[PDB]
Amino acid sequence: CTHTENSAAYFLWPTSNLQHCAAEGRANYFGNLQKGLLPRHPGRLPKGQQANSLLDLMTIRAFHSKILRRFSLGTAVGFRIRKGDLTDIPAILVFVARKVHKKWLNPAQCLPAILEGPGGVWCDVDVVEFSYQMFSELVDKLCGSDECIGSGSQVASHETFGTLGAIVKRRTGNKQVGFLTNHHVAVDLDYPNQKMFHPLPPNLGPGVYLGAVERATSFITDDVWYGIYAGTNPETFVRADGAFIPFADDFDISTVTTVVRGVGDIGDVKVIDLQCPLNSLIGRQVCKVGRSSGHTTGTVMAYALEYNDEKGICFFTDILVVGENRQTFDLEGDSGSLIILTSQDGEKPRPIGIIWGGTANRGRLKLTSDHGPENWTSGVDLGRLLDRLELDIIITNESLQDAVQQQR
Amino acid sequence: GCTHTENSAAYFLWPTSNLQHCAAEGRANYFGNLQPKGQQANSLLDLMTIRAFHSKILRRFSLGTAVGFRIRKGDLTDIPAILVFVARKVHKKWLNPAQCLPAILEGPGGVWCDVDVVEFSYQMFSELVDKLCGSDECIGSGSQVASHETFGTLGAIVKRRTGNKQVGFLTNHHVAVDLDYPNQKMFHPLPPNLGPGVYLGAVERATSFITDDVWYGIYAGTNPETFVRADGAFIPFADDFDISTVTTVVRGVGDIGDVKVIDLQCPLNSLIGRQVCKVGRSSGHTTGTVMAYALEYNDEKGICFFTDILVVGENRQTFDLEGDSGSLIILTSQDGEKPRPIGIIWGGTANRGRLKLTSDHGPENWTSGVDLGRLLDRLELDIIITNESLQDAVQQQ
Amino acid sequence: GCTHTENSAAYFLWPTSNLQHCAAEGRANYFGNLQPKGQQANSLLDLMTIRAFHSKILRRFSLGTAVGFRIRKGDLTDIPAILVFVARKVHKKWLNPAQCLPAILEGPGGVWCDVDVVEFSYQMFSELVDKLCGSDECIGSGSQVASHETFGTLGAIVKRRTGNKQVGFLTNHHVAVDLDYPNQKMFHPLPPNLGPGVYLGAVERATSFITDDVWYGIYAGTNPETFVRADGAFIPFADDFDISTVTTVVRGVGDIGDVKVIDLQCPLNSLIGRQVCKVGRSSGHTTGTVMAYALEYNDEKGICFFTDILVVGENRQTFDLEGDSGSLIILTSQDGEKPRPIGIIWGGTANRGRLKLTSDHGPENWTSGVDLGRLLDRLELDIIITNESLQDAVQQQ
Amino acid sequence: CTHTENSAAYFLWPTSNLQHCAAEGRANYFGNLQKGLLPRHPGRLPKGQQANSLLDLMTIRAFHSKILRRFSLGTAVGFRIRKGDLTDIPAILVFVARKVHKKWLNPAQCLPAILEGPGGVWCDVDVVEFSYQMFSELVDKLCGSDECIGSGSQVASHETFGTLGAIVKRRTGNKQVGFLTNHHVAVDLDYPNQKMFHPLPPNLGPGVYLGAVERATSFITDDVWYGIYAGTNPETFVRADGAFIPFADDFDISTVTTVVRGVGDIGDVKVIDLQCPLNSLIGRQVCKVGRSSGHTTGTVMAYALEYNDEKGICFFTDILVVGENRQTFDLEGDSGSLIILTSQDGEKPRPIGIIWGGTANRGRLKLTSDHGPENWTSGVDLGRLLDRLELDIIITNESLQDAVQQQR
Ligand SMILES: Nc1ncnc2c1ncn2[C@@H]1O[C@H](COP(=O)(O)OP(=O)(O)OP(=O)(O)O)[C@@H](O)[C@H]1O
Ligand SMILES: Nc1ncnc2c1ncn2[C@@H]1O[C@H](COP(=O)(O)OP(=O)(O)OP(=O)(O)O)[C@@H](O)[C@H]1O
Ligand SMILES: Nc1ncnc2c1ncn2[C@@H]1O[C@H](COP(=O)(O)OP(=O)(O)OP(=O)(O)O)[C@@H](O)[C@H]1O
Ligand SMILES: Nc1ncnc2c1ncn2[C@@H]1O[C@H](COP(=O)(O)OP(=O)(O)OP(=O)(O)O)[C@@H](O)[C@H]1O
Ligand SMILES: [Mg+2]
Ligand SMILES: [Mg+2]
Ligand SMILES: [Mg+2]
Ligand SMILES: [Mg+2]
Repeated sequence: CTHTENSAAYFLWPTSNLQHCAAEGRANYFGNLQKGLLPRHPGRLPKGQQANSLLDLMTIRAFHSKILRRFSLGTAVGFRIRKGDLTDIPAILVFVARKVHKKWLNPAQCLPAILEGPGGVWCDVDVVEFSYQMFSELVDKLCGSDECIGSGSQVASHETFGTLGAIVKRRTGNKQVGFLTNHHVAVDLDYPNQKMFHPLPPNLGPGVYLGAVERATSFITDDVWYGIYAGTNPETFVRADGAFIPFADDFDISTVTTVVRGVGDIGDVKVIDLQCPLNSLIGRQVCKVGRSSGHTTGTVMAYALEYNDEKGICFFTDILVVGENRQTFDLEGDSGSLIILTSQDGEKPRPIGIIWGGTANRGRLKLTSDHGPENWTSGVDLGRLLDRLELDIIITNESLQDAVQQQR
Repeated sequence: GCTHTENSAAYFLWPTSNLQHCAAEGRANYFGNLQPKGQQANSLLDLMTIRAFHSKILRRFSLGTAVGFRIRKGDLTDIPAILVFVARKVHKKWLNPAQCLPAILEGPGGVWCDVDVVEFSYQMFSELVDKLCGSDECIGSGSQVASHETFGTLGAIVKRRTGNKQVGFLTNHHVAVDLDYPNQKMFHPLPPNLGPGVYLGAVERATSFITDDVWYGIYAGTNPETFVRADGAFIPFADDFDISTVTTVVRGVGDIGDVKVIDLQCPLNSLIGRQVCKVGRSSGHTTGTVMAYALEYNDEKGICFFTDILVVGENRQTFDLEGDSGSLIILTSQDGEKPRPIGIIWGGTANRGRLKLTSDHGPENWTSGVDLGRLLDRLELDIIITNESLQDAVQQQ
Repeated sequence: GCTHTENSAAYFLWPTSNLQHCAAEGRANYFGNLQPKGQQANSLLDLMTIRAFHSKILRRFSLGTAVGFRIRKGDLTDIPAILVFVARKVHKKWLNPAQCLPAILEGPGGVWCDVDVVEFSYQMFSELVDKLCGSDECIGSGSQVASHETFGTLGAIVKRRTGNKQVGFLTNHHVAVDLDYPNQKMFHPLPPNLGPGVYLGAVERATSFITDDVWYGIYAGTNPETFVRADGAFIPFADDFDISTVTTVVRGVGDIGDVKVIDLQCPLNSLIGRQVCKVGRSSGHTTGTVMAYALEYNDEKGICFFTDILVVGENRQTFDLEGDSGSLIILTSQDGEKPRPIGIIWGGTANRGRLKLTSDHGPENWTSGVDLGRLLDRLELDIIITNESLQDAVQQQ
Repeated sequence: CTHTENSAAYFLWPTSNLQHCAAEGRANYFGNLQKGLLPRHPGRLPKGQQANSLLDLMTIRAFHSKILRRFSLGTAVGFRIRKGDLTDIPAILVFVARKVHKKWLNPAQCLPAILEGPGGVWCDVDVVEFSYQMFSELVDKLCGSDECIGSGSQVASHETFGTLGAIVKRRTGNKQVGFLTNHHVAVDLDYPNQKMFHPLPPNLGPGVYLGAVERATSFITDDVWYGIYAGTNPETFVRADGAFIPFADDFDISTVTTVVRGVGDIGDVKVIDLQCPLNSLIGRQVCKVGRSSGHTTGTVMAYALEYNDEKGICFFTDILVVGENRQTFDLEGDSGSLIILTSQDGEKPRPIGIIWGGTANRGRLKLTSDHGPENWTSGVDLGRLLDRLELDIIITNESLQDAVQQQR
C-alpha cells in the first residue's frame, strides 16, 4: 500500500473534566458569578436587560440550575410556550413529569415566572409537561428502489440501520469523500470493523458495500462544544453523536447525489451562533428526509436540552424538534437524517442538525388539553459536529466530482 | 402524644361466618323447604329468588347469571328475566334437552319470569380530563387519586358515621392499596416518585368480599360460600390537608342528590334500563345503561362471587377505561330531579368482559359497579353532597 | 340461623396513627430533647436507645443496623454492640472519615456501647419430616399447613383471649393468606386441588405491620414512619375438626414451657447468643444461635422496617428452608428447664439474606423471627402448652 | 425404480372405539361382569382364588376402576410395596399425590386393603405416592466415538435425538432391514420426511444418513394391544410408541452390530404373557443402554399403568421401571433404549421393552422416609410393539448378514 492507515480498534475516553484544575476552572467561573451577583429589587425588571440570545438564556439557566432541576426532569432554552403556542418571549423551559395547578405545590416546588441572572440579564421561566414505517414512493427509493445514494438513504451495519445524513469530505489527511451518519447506527462494539451497506448487509439481504466507519464521536464536554460552561456539574457532556464513513475504494461515487430527495438542492450548513437573536433558530420550521418516515416537517422548540441521570453526569442534546400538525417528526430508523430549515425567502433550504434519535433521545410532550401528547425528536448541532469531525458538507454534484479528484 | 386513637397496625379480618355448620345448614334448610299464570316477577327480589332456587340447572351449561329484562335482537325489553350468560350462543338444533335453557322459570310461591340467553365473557383527552388529572384548583369526584403504583378516580366525599367521624373520600380497593407497603398513602394526582402532587391521606379501612346474606339480606344462591365483590376503600383526609379545596359537585354533572338505595322490592324499571353517567379520570364523562343486577361468578373456584351492577355504554362506546376505577355511577336526571348516585365502578379491565348484542357489530365492553348504598353501610360512611354539609362534617370530626 | 357472631367480610385496617402531626411531633420532640466511662449498655433497651439516637449517621453509609454483641473474627463476643450491616466490608484505608464507622458510640445519659461492622445482604427427608407432612396421627407444631397455593408450618396451638375465645393455631401471614380468594381456608397437609388432607379451618384475623412504639413500647428510630414486620395469622379450628387429634407437644423437642417474653431491660445475654431450635415442615429439627435483635430495613422505601430476631444456624448449616415459615423459635434447655418459645419464623427465602462471618467460608444464611410474646399480644392469643389445658380451652370456647 | 413405494405423508387416526357397536361391546362386557357379581361375605377370602397373573390383576382393576380412580392419580398392577420393598403379594397399585395417615381421610377416600373381582378372584390394594448427561467411554462410543452402530447409539432427526433400540427386519413386503426407535424421537410433523442420522443431522454437525422413518404407531386401543378390555372407558388407548427406520440403500450395514454394548449378546424378545405368574416380570432386574445415561440398572415395579387426563380418554403405558440404588434409570435422550432382563441363570439377557421416556411418561415416586423421591421410567411392551409394526429382532451378526441378503 501507499500510505499507512490505522489498523486497530482504538478508544479514547474523556478524562479532562476529571482533572482538579478543570473542575476548578468551572467552579471558579460560577464562584465569580455568585460573588458579584447583587440581585435586583423585589420588583421590576428593565427591558434592555432582557435576554436576547441562546447564550443569554443558557447562562441564566446554568447559574440557577440547582433550584431549576430540584423538582424537574430537565431544562432547555427557547421561547415561552403559552396555551400550546410559542410566544416571542425568551425563556428557560422547565420539563416536569406533569403540569399541575399551583395549589398542589408548596412554594419550593412552584417555579418562578422570571429569573434574573448575572449582570442583570433576565428571562421568563416556562413549565412544559414532558417525558422520555411509512409507505410511499419516496420511502421505497430511500430503502433501495432508487438508482442513487444520497441523504435519506438507508444505511445498515450488520445489526442496526439508519439514515445517511450528508455527503461530506475530510478537511485533513487523505481528505476522503464519504458520508455522515450518527454513531449508534453505524457502530457495534462486538465487531472490529464497522462496515456499512445500502440497503442491507449481506447476512440480511442485498446491498452494496459503502465503506467502513473511520472515526466517530459520542460525548464531548460542554465547554469544548458550546464554548461556555453550560452547567455547574464538573462532568457535563454533549451527546455529539456522529460517524464518518469514507466511501470504499471500489464504490462508485457516480451513484451518489448531493440532492435531498423530497426537498431539492440544499445550501451550506447554517451554524448556530449562540449570540444572534433567538428567532433565527427557535420556532423555525424544519424538515427531514429519513428512511423510516420519509419526508416530515417540524418546529424547533428549544436548544441545549439538559438531562441529569444516574451518576452526577449532566448530558446535553442540542436541538429539540416537534412534528407539525400533531404528526411525529421521526421514527426509529430515521437516526442520522439531516434537519433542514425550510426556505423562508426562496433561499436554498439549509441544514442545521442531524437526528440523534436513540437510547433516550425521543419522548413525549404535552401542548394542548384537547389532544394527546406529542413525540419530540433530538438533533445534534451540525456546524459543531462537522467541526469536531473535521468535515465539510458537499452540496452540489459538481463540487462532489471536484472533491473526488482532489482526494489524496 | 396524641388526643384521639387510630389505626397503628395493618390488620386483616377474613370472613368465616359462612363456614359454620349452622350457617350453611340454615341456607340449605331455606332452599330445601321451598322444594304459568303465576303473578310474574315484578322486582329484583322476585327475580333473584327464582334464579337462586334454579341456580343448579342454570349454572350447569352456562358462564353465569344475572337479573333484569330480556334482551331481544340486542334491544332491552321490559320483560322481567333472568339473564343466562354463555360462552357462545348456538342454535337450539345443536343442544341436547339438558343443555337448552328454558324460556320461562317458575319459582317459589308461583312467581315466574322469563329466561334470556346472552353471549358473554369475563386514553381520552379533554379539558375536563385535564382538570381531573391535576389542572383544577379543587379536588372532588372524578379527580385522579394515586397510590405509589396504581391510579384511579375519587368516587365521593364521605364522612365516617362512627369513631373519629373523619372526613375523607371513597374510592376502589386496589386503586388505593399496595400490599408491598405498610401504609396506603394516596396523592393527587401522582405520588412523589412519579411527579408533583398533594398528599391526600392514607387508606384507613377497606373491604373486598362480603357474604351475600349480609350484603343483600337474602340468600342469593345455594352455594354455602357465596360472596359479593365489594371492593371499596376509605381515605380520611390528612391532618394538614386543606379541605377548603374540596368540592362536593360532580364536575360535568353538577350537584348530586343523596345516594339512591337499591331496594330489592321496588319495580324493576326503577333500576334496570335506567340511563347512567360517570365522570372518571381516564374517559371523562360517559353515558351508559344499567343492563343487569346481581351477576354471578364462573371462575371455577367452587365459590360463588356476585357483582351488583352491569353497565354497557351507549352508542356502542365504552363506558369506562382503566383508571376510571372508583368513579361514581350516577342516574341521569329524568324529570328535573338532581342526578343521584347508585354505584361505584369496580376497576376490572385487566381482562375485560364483553357481551355480544347484535350480529353486525363486535362484542361490547361492560362495566361492573358496586352497590353504593350497601357499600356505604358496610364501611359506615355517609356521603356529603353540598359544600355547606362538608363544612359541618369537618367541624364535627 | 346461628348463635354467636363472627366475620362475614374480608375487611382490612391500615395504620394511620403515625401520619398524625402530633404523633410525629412527639417522636421528634423526644429525640430533639435528648440532644467513655459512661455506665456501658447492659440491655436491649440500652442498645436500641443508642442506635435510635445515632441512626442518621449510622444509616448514611450502611444497609441497616441491629443490636447485640460484637462479632470479631466471625465469633460472637460478650461485648454489647450495635451491629452495622454493610454491602461489603472494606479496609479503613479506603473510607473517608464520614464513611468510617466508629468503634464506640455514647448515647443519651452517657450510656455507651461498641459499634461492629458485618457484611450483609437481604428439601430434607426424614421420618420426622414425613410425620409433619401428613404421616403422623396428630397435628401440632411443625405440621405442614397449606393454603390453595402456599405451604408452611403450624407454629403453636393457641386460643383467642377475647370474643369467641376459639381454639386454633398460629402461623405466618402469606403461608396462610391468598389475596385472590375471599376466604383463607387451610388444610393439612394439602388443599384438595393438590392432594388429600383434612380441612383445618380458615384464617380469621392476621396482622402484617405494626408501629414501633406500639410494638416495642419505645421509639426504635427517628423516622416518623417506622414499622415492625409482624406477619402472623390466626386460624380457628373448623367446627367439624376433631381437636382430640391435636397435640401441644413439639415433636423432636418435647413439652415446651410458656412463651418467654423478650424484656428489653433484662441482660443482653439472656437473649443474644442463646441457642435456639425449630421444628419445621421442610428442614425438620435444626439448631441455631440468636445473633441480633431489632434489625432495621434498607429497602429504599423512605420507611423504616424492623425485624425482631436474627438467627444463624449452627455448624454453617441453614437454620430454615422455604416452607419452614411459621415454625416456633424455641430456646433450648440449658439447666433442665423446659424449652421455651421466643419467636416464630418469618418466611422470607424468596430472596434470602446472607451474612459473611469468616474469610475461609462463603456467606451464611440468616433467618428472621418475629417476637412471639409481642405477636401473641397484638393478636390477643394465649398459647396452649399442655393437652389438659387444651381440653379446657375447647370446653370454654 | 423397480417397485412402488408410498410417496405421501399419510395419517390414519383411530375411529373404531367411536362406533356405537364398539363402545357397546365394552359396555356389554362390564355389564356382564356386574350382572353376575354376587360379592362374597363381609369377611374371609379363599387362597385358591387369589390373583396369580397380570390378567387377574388387570381385570380386578378394570372392574373397580370408578372407585379406584375417584381419589387417585393412576393405577398399575404388580406386587404390594410395603415399607419401600416389593412383597410377593399380588396387588393393584394406587398412585396418590401424597400418602397420608388414615385419620386425615374420610372413609370414601381411604382405599381398601383388599378388592374382590368377578369370579371371586381377589387381590391386595397398595398405596404409592407418585407424580408425573453422563461421561464415560461407553457414552462417548454411543454418541459417535464408536466405529459401529447398534443398540444404544444416538439417532437424531433434525430436531430431537434419541437412542436406537434394536436391529430389526420387516416381516412383510420388502422385508427391509432397519432399526426400531421410539416414534417421538424419530418424527416431526413440520417435515414431509423423517430422516435419521448418527450421530447428528447435517444442520447440527457430522453424521451419516441412516434412513428415514417408514411407519410409526403412537396410540393403539387396549383391546387390540392387550387382548382384553383394560378399563371401562370407551376411549382407552395404549401409548404404543414405536418407529421403524429401514436402513438407507447406500448405508453400509456392515457397520451395524447386534451386540448391546455394556451388556453383550442378547436373546430373543421375551413376550409378556398376561397369564403366567407375576414374578416372571414384576420385581425383575432390568438394564438399559442409552445415549444419555449409558448403562443403568433398574427394577420392573408394575405393569399397565393407567392415566386419565383432559377428556374422557384413558391412556395405558406397559412397563414401569425404577432405577436401582436410588440412581435414575434414564434421562431425556434415552428414549428408545431397549429394556433388557438381566441374566438370572446365565442365559443371554432378553429384551422386554423399549423406553417411552417422553411427554408425561417420566415422573417421581416415594418409597422410603429417609430419602427423597425417585425417578420412574416408562417402557412399551416390546413383543406387542414388534407385532403391531410387523418386525422381527435380529440378535446375531450372522443373522443380520442373512437378513440383508434376503431383502427383496
Ligand atoms: N414544579 C412544578 N411542577 C408542575 N407544575 C408546575 C410546577 N411549577 C409550576 N407549575 C405549574 O405551571 C404553571 C406555570 O406554567 P407556565 O410557565 O407554562 O405558564 P404560561 O406559559 O404563562 O401558560 P401555559 O400554562 O398555558 O403554558 C403554574 O401556574 C403551575 O400550575
Ligand atoms: N346452554 C345454552 N348455550 C348456548 N346457547 C343456548 C343455550 N340454551 C339456549 N341457547 C340458545 O339461546 C336461544 C334463546 O335465546 P334468548 O332467550 O335470548 O331468545 P330471545 O330473547 O327471544 O331472542 P334473541 O336471541 O334475539 O335474544 C335458544 O333458542 C338457543 O338457540
Ligand atoms: N461504612 C463502612 N463500610 C464498610 N466497611 C466499613 C465501614 N466502616 C468501617 N468499615 C470497616 O469495618 C472495620 C470495623 O470492623 P469491626 O467493627 O467488625 O471490627 P472488629 O469486630 O474488631 O473485627 P472483625 O473485622 O474481625 O469483626 C473498619 O476497620 C473498616 O475496615
Ligand atoms: N386416598 C388416599 N390418599 C392418600 N393416602 C391414602 C389413601 N388411602 C389410603 N391412604 C394411606 O395409605 C395407607 C395404606 O398404604 P399401603 O396400602 O401401601 O400399606 P402397606 O403396603 O401395608 O404399607 P406401606 O405404607 O409401608 O407401603 C393407609 O393406611 C393410609 O394411611
Ligand atoms: Mg407555558
Ligand atoms: Mg334474548
Ligand atoms: Mg466485628
Ligand atoms: Mg404399601
